[PDB]
Amino acid sequence: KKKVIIIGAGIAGLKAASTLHQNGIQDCLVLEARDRVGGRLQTVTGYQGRKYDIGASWHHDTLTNPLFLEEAQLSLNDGRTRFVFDDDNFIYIDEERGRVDHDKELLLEIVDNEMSKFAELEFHQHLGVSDCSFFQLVMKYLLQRRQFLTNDQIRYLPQLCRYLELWHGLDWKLLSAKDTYFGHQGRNAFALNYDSVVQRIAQSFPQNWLKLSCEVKSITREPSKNVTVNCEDGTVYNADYVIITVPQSVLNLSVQPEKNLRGRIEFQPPLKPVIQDAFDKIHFGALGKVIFEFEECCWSNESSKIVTLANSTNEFVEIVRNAENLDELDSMLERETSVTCWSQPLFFVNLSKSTGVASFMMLMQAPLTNHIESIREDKERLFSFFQPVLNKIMKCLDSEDVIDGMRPIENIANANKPVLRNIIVSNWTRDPYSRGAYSACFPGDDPVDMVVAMSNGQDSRIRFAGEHTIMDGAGCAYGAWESGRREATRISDLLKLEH
Amino acid sequence: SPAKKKVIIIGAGIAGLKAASTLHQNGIQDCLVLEARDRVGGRLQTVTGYQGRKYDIGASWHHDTLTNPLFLEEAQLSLNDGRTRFVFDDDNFIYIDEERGRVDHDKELLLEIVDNEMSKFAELEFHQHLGVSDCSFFQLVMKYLLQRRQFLTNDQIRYLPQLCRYLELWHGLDWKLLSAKDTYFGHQGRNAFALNYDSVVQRIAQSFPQNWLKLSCEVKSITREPSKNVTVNCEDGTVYNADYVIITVPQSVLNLSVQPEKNLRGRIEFQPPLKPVIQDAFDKIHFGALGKVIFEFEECCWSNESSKIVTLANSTNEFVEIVRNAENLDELDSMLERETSVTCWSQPLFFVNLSKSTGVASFMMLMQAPLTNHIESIREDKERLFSFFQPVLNKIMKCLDSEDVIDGMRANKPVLRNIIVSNWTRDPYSRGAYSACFPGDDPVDMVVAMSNGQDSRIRFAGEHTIMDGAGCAYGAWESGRREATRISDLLKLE
Ligand SMILES: Cc1cc2nc3c(=O)[nH]c(=O)nc-3n(C[C@H](O)[C@H](O)[C@H](O)COP(=O)(O)OP(=O)(O)OC[C@H]3O[C@@H](n4cnc5c(N)ncnc54)[C@H](O)[C@@H]3O)c2cc1C
Ligand SMILES: Cc1cc2nc3c(=O)[nH]c(=O)nc-3n(C[C@H](O)[C@H](O)[C@H](O)COP(=O)(O)OP(=O)(O)OC[C@H]3O[C@@H](n4cnc5c(N)ncnc54)[C@H](O)[C@@H]3O)c2cc1C
Repeated sequence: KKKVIIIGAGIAGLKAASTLHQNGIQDCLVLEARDRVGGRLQTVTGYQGRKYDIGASWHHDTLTNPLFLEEAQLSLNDGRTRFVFDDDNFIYIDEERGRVDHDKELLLEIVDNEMSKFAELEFHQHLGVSDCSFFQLVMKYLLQRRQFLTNDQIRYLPQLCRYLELWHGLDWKLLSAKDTYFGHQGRNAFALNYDSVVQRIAQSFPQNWLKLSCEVKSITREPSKNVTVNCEDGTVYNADYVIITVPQSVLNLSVQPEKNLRGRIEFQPPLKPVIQDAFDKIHFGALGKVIFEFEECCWSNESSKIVTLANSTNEFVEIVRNAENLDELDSMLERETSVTCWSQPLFFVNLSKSTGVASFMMLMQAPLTNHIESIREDKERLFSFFQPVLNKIMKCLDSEDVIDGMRPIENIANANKPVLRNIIVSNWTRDPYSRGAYSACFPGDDPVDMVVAMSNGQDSRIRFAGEHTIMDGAGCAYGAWESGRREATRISDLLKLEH
Repeated sequence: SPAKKKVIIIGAGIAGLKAASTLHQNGIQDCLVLEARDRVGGRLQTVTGYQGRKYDIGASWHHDTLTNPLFLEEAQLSLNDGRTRFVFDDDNFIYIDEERGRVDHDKELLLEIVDNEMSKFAELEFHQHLGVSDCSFFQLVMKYLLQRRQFLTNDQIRYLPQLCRYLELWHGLDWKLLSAKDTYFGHQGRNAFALNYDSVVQRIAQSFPQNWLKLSCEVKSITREPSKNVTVNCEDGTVYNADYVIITVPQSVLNLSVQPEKNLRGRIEFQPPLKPVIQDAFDKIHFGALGKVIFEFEECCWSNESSKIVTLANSTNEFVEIVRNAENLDELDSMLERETSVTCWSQPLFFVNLSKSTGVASFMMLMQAPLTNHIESIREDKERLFSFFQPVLNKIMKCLDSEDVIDGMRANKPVLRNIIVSNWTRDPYSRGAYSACFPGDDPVDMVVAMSNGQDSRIRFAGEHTIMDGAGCAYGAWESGRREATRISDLLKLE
């Protein structure tokens, strides 16, 4: 009945669909478990109708990002604003000291930069002589260059350098040192509606292809030459080619016990060892977001990029200055509970400077993400948890402590203080169809394995797409976008030529 | 007749000095170090100015401190003796335009950010891609502005190209004379300003026999007697015989050997003449002209926010318009040809505010070719030099919170006392600053031909003879250790 069956309506699947149609292919489906398309691309609506991407937000690597370039071309022709370049000079804030960025005496940006070259040198042409954690790597550096670092640099640099946790959605003790640093192919463009991208692509093929709320439970590959696919409601579709775009975290269920897990797909035959071993190669991080909606901007718009540093100690400096080796240090750190807003770095996007909106989009990482998404409906607790970083920010930005206005209550002498009107939090680590943000690396991981395993397919019939099945743009919206065109063309020409 | 020697080293720069040090280290004797100037150090020279203030008029920094074998050694000493030999002086750059004043870390221009994107663009352009032609740095920037114009503001298109040019002060070349392929190179970590590089020179010089050193002897020729012997002739008539010789004269001096006329100061006559691999290599690598000008002030009466300051060369909104309307690089080159004298604003200038990094109320300024040649040529006319750098000097004071500079070369106003100027381009045993690439140059040819010697006995060392640390003091050093080690080993097999 069906030529190709695309599982998942994220951008990978939506692209694969747009293409198949672009190549005259007919009778193809798109089975999406959620009741909406977009997958990890979702724009929501808050106070006074403001819109925010709770999922993906940027076009990364604008110098090579092909999806972005398509968008740029569209904007050249119709003048419609689709994105904005929000790269800015980062403001770094420490609870006690305050702003530690562009410091005439701390010069953290320079050492961080060195820190970066050091890491490159440690793994350059070595085959990864034992991979450690970003945390360990940072320690090695501090030890090896202390003779050339002041006290304040040994104390703060490691905290500032953790902003990289918000790029992987992983804390520095869980993240791989070998993958921490990666290529940044040019500036980033804040998408002004990734939902426009999702919207455009979904409307580039027969709407009657989309089947929302279709949980796919099992995929069968009868050597006969067809592929049996059964959604959850008991329906069944027969197809020649199948493009599975579910997320790595989800797919990683097909290789475990308990087939009653939400989303899990039963494969018949079972995924060859290559694929199943790929999963031991690690994956899935947990980048999260909290949107803070204020009545109006009443703070300085010096920068659109603000990062709060996790608390540090002079007791740390002393331990670096006295350790005699990695072992004595790796141990002398036996020094030392209660997670607070100052227990990890937090990345704040000041939307006022960049998009004229009085809100802040904050990014968070594991293990914090899952705990905060857990209390997403408890506005009061969320406000109490972040109130201190928020006020520290407002202070540093020539403003005042935040007033809680989420409950409809109007006052007048508060037109000079920032009034918080609402909080929106993501829910990716708890949504069964995502179970996390995107692929990431634990010390010892190796992405190539999975990319190859995935791009080589289960066979000539069962293929794969998604931010986890490609090398360029891995984990990014465009990476997923291209992986969708890939499998799509590999099946397309393989049909036009047929007959 | 000619005194016998095991090894003869030509040149007492850091290369020859280290090569000799290594030799005396591996127990070799009857060696000689022939140097044309009345001093050792070569391109490393510390001079004296107002009040006894000292400055390096040649090399100043230890580059790539994460892997600099020379630096590491220096830092090891300071770990014991506890004395200060250097100071990490990297800092956030302050960029100054004539009209607009400071343009660094500006929330609207974000120049440093687009600058970062441009180098990435350059990396994506040549890295991994074979066959791509070379072109000039200037051409590379124009191409970038062309391809990314839809994503840049008018002021970025205007100021970025001028901000990118600080790289001219890393090569000693104007962006039109500089090879795009060689413009960007890795920096293995922070830089360390040596507080007197002469202390490095001295320490190495004193690590071997004094009698080994012969200053003021200008070597004029080297000959290979096809039978384990090399003849060297100082101009003072003396003649020496050696088993080995390590030639360390600058690439620019050595270049004089492949041309007819033996009466040029520094030129060495080779018999047999240098092999064609060596000769032909001079066509694929050239020489840069980085220069220095020291501005000594009475006292420091200016802001010490940073020790790094770069004055941008003038730009015009007309340029932005041309970039906006150009159809391609072809039309842009055409429109750009929109045609008077050279001023302190005709090219970027790089100033080191020594006040902040050393406490000394002076400015160390770097310049590039062609400006360096014109400035060093009139380096004796102190009045003309002040009139030249006055507008720019003032502007700095303004941006740094102070008044115009006062000429005091004979309360809250900065008073200029002395102006020192480098002389590397006019010096016969220098003839320029250091190895550099014009578009098309393949530096590997020279490095290969050099480290493989003229033959088993005629060897070469110097900053232009090695890959890692090429053009650097520590590379010259390593090349010195290289040649000496090889020889020791050979002289060890008796
Ligand atoms: C907080 C956060 C921020 C991010 N920010 C950025 C950014 O700034 N820039 C960037 O480039 N990328 C960003 N990303 C990553 C980007 O969102 C993803 O790479 C991309 O959306 C993945 O697309 P996909 O099509 O592969 O998968 P989705 O993850 O799009 O998966 C496709 C669909 O599969 C469906 N599905 C799953 N299981 C089943 C099943 N059993 N049956 C049927 N359907 C099923 C899902 O419900 C989903 O809709 C971010 C991600 C997160 C979580
Ligand atoms: C203005 C300027 C700034 C610089 N700044 C830096 C910096 O910040 N950091 C850095 O790492 N590098 C810097 N350099 C480069 C550094 O100075 C050189 O890499 C290094 O000093 C070259 O050493 P060398 O031993 O090869 O040659 P020298 O240049 O050491 O040459 C060797 C010797 O040969 C002698 N000689 C020449 N001809 C004859 C002859 N016929 N007979 C006898 N002797 C002869 C010369 O007098 C000279 O002393 C700078 C150079 C210049 C010009």
